[PDB]
Amino acid sequence: SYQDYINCSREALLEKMAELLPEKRLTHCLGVERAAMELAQRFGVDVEKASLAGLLHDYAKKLSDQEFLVLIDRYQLDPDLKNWGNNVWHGMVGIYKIQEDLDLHDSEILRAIEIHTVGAGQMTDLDKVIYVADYIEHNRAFPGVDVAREIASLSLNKAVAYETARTVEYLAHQGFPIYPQTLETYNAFVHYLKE
Amino acid sequence: SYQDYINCSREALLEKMAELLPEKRLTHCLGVERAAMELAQRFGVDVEKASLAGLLHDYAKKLSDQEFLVLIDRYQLDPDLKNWGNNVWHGMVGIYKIQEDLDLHDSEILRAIEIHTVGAGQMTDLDKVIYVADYIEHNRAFPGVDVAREIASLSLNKAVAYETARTVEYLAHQGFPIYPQTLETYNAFVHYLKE
Ligand SMILES: Nc1nc2c(ncn2[C@@H]2O[C@H](COP(=O)(O)OP(=O)(O)O)[C@@H](O)[C@H]2O)c(=O)[nH]1
Ligand SMILES: Nc1nc2c(ncn2[C@@H]2O[C@H](COP(=O)(O)OP(=O)(O)O)[C@@H](O)[C@H]2O)c(=O)[nH]1
Ligand SMILES: [Fe+3]
Ligand SMILES: [Fe+3]
Ligand SMILES: [Fe+3]
Ligand SMILES: [Fe+3]
Ligand SMILES: [Mg+2]
Ligand SMILES: [Mg+2]
Ligand SMILES: [Mg+2]
Ligand SMILES: [Mg+2]
Repeated sequence: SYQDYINCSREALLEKMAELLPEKRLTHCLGVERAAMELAQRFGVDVEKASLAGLLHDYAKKLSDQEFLVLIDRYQLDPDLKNWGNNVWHGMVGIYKIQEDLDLHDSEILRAIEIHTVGAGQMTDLDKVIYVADYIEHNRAFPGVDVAREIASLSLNKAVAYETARTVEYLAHQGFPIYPQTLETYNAFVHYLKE
Repeated sequence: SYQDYINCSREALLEKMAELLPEKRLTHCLGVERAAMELAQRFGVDVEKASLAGLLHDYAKKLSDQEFLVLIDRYQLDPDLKNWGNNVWHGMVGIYKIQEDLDLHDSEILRAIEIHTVGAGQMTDLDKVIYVADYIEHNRAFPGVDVAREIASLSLNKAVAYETARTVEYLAHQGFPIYPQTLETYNAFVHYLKE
């Protein structure tokens, strides 16, 4: 059960999240919970750790900038983090709010949430499952989500590769700054697109 | 005259380059020489340093992988350079071959050639002129070269921004590794696209 990792039941958690997140965002988290379970079954990852990390991954999506800045100071995180914003913060810094609220201390689950947006050069299979689940969950409708879904049915690594390449491409298309850890993921995984 | 910086005349240099480079590549270098002069006039850069750096920028385009690897060892350059290829090497490492052949020691000209492909987070106006001249020279015909030309008529910084964003975008589109210094340039300049 989820209470093996956090300080409340799944139902209690959903009630809490429903007050923290807009409906669309909670529906997304439920989609990621389901997609993570499916991916974990396929690729040999603990389904429960995957489901819980999937449900929790966007728990901190709505924290204020000021809240994130307070957390960076309090936990003495990389000071360069203050040069970024919610996109980087909600996973990389938001894990500390999840930990405070829910008594989440499992290192694997925390790491998977931490890097769910940007990835890393080295990712555990759990990390990859969350990173991909987030992108392919049933409620997502962006062009090429179908390609991502097909790839994810066959290869976890290639699915990470596809997502990271499409993300870097779109960030540059839009003219948005690219977090250096995002590039680390990109350069580590892009070769799988030849797979 | 060019002999103020190198060990031969412009005519002698062209004769040498014609044996080192395919016709198309030498024509490109001549295009960059001209474009660099125009940009330097517009943006307050020494026209002669610009023209010479423009002509020379792709001098090392055709060196073998083995030649580049020898230069990396000989000059004890960043050992990470061995993980890359001609795209990174021809400017970043090729400057040493230019220096050996032509007795080029001018630090400003060398730096502008060095970073002409990838840029840097901090670029001199000469660096920017070469970086942009390369992209917009008259022989270039790629989609959106017209946009780059228009921007370059107005703002050197915005032209760097446009080129770097389009390059990162295309590298991710194609699935090619992105050199970390390229990202440094991208993150430093992308804000100018709001200009
Ligand atoms: N500026 C910036 N945004 C990024 C980067 N990587 C991902 N993002 C964006 O962060 C946003 C949230 O991403 P993610 O956490 O994966 O999905 P979500 O929380 O379900 O929307 C998206 O718009 C991504 O494109 C980056 O390196 N830089
Ligand atoms: N793999 C890779 N290629 C790059 C990077 N930056 C630029 N290039 C490519 O290097 C090639 C040569 O670039 P450049 O020196 O600017 O132009 P050229 O020498 O006149 O063709 C082009 O195909 C660029 O897209 C990078 O970060 N990684
Ligand atoms: Fe997220
Ligand atoms: Fe999400
Ligand atoms: Fe070049
Ligand atoms: Fe060139
Ligand atoms: Mg994040
Ligand atoms: Mg993250
Ligand atoms: Mg180069
Ligand atoms: Mg270069």
